[PDB]
Amino acid sequence: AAQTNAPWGLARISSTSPGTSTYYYDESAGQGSCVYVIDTGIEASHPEFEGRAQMVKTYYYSSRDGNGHGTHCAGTVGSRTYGVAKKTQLFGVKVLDDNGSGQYSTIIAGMDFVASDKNNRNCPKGVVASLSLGGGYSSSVNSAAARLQSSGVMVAVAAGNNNADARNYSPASEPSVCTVGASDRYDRRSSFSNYGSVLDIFGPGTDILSTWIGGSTRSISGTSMATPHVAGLAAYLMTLGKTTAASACRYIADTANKGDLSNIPFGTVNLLAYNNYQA
Repeated sequence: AAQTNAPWGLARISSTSPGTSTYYYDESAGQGSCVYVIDTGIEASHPEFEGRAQMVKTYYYSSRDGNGHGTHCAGTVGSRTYGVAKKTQLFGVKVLDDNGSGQYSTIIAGMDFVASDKNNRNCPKGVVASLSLGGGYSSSVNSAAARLQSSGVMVAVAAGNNNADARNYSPASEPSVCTVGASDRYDRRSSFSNYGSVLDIFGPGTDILSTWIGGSTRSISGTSMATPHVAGLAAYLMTLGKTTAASACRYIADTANKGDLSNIPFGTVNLLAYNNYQA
């Protein structure tokens, strides 16, 4: 399938070259997979979600996304126009308040919630969790992400926006999850993207157009935007039967575009997420 005039990041993930604007992908489109977006919530009523998004948990007075960040990330996972996996089921877990902040204890509870809640959902092709969040190093936060991954969920986490080594941030520094850095439309490391040995993969993260609250759209930048590209890609590849939750990060790294990014520091992988779809 071909989506013309797609956001640059979608075009990038199905291309061996930067500078194109059509997204190519298998029509299965993540059907039968599920992606949890652990964030500020999701505006499930947005027409871009086509009824495929729902809130399943909040730790606050509302499950509504009063911020926009979670809606944007969910849109990159699975919205009809802005999403990688256009037929996946999206589940919102609101661990971040409407200012975008959340206590680590609430974030940990949200991860353990997903590990159990997947047993209440129909996801025959597999389960992914997208975590566009993080703070300073915490062994307990890393351990929660490790448990979620161990439970059979492909966990994708943002590397962080400190232009520094991700070893000092969590859950970015957890070895067993998929830590995602950000690139721009010219295949440069995004100027804010963290780096280091713990990174597994880069995805599009600078000037990413997606859904926003109020039934709107907007373009924003961050490793928070790269993460859902990888989460959606994992769901898409699991639906195709090409990988599993336990091995999807390594498979994405195996099949990535290699050596094509600039300003990647020595010792950080030079790997850009790629669907290898042959139309």
